[PDB]
Amino acid sequence: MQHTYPAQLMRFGTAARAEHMTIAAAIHALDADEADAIVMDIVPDGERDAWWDDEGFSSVTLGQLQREQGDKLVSKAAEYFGIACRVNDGLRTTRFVRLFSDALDAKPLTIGHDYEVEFLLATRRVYEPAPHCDDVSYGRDTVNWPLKRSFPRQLGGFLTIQGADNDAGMVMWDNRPESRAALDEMHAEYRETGAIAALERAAKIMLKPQPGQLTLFQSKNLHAIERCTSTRRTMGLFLIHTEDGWRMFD
Amino acid sequence: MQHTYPAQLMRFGTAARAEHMTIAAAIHALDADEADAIVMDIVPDGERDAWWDDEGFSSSVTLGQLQREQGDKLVSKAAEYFGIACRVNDGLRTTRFVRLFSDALDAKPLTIGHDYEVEFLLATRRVYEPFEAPHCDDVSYGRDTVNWPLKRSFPRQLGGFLTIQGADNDAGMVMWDNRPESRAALDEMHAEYRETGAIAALERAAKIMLKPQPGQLTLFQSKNLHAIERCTSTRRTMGLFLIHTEDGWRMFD
Ligand SMILES: O=C(O)CCC(=O)C(=O)O
Ligand SMILES: [Zn+2]
Ligand SMILES: [Zn+2]
Repeated sequence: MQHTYPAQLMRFGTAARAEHMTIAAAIHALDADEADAIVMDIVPDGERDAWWDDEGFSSVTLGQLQREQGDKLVSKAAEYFGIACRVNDGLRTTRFVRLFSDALDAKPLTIGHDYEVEFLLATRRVYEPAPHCDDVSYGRDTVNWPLKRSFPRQLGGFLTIQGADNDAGMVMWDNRPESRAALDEMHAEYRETGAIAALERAAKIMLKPQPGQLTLFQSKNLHAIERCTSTRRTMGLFLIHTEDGWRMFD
Repeated sequence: MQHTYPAQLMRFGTAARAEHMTIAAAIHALDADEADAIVMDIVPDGERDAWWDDEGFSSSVTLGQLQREQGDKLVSKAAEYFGIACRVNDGLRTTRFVRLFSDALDAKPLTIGHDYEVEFLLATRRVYEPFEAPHCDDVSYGRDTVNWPLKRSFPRQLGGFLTIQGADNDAGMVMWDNRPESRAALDEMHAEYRETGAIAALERAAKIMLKPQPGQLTLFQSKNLHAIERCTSTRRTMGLFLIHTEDGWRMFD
């Protein structure tokens, strides 16, 4: 019997809906492709810092691991999976991770047929004063990347703990790059002209997550974090709905 | 003050020297290229079961198994290897076998790529059962040359294994005075003997035949080709490898 929370449901070029729902129901709305992003008021104002100082929080992300090639990919994978082995036991315990493992019966993503080892669960991110999309299969080194299945409804979930003075949010475009190369090419176009031609007439959503707000979104859509004037602290992970169930990783 | 143990020190083509030695002294002589293999009597007849039953072992992918993978299966097996090592090593750290070396040499687990330092697997227990191949061990010998991330060879890399139970056969170890240059050279010797029975270069090479007994620790330069004989009954050993890095002695399996 699960908590229920105010939620704003966003979809490209349609009016933002206001609803009130469980974490489970928001994630299922996303997974059914009935929303592009959903912003929920999760943590009451006097309780935010405790989610950050959660004892279970005591690095290398999948997105960083993905940018690596050749021997460097093998080495950085050793580091990524070695850290995950060290930290996930505590991470499982945090309030943040438990939102998802309670609501979905989610478990850490695992790799290996013969022994199953965990991806990293989640990270706390601090921002101090270019578009990407996240897809578990988008390693730069195609031939060596071992995750080949793309999940169309891959989700990002981040809880904002401390907002910036400028109330710097997140932009998402109705544009879903087909691979890492495709994203590298747009980067190239941005760092050669400053624009991405295709983003011009592309439908878009503006999000302004506040502290205590959990933002859930389809991460395959191109998106960017606005520049902050001030300290921004978030906690984040990603979700894919695999054949064995919901799996978390970051 | 360190225990000394009876030791046989072997060098190719020459009579074995008997010496009582500490673990550090045998390791230093190997690292100095003053011996090819040393066999030491470590654990007396009361106690061999205890070293195996050590709670540090309860409760693996080996580096040599990892080295056999290529491309995406290498990235995958390495996740398994390093993800597993961290579960298993806290216990292994504690085992009297591993302590034998970490006490003697101030050895630590080998780590990779230290911004974060994650551990290699420390060691293994090995059961060999009745079975109707010549290899060498060198941390650099990944089959997939471009993607294997440990590109430095250590010429004094050591293998160390304690025998716990010997086959009825008294199956032991042969080591030749031959050091293959890479994983491909070794792979070609495997192709050669499967098509030929023998290995052209081995009939010119001196060989040391070893028969280590329960309780005995065999330390040797693992870059020399070696092979364990066919066992008639179950044989049990515990093993790891050592390299002497700029930061000190490191242990991995
Ligand atoms: O466990 C043993 O008998 C020795 C195995 C071996 O070949 C090694 O130590 O590399
Ligand atoms: Zn993202
Ligand atoms: Zn060997």
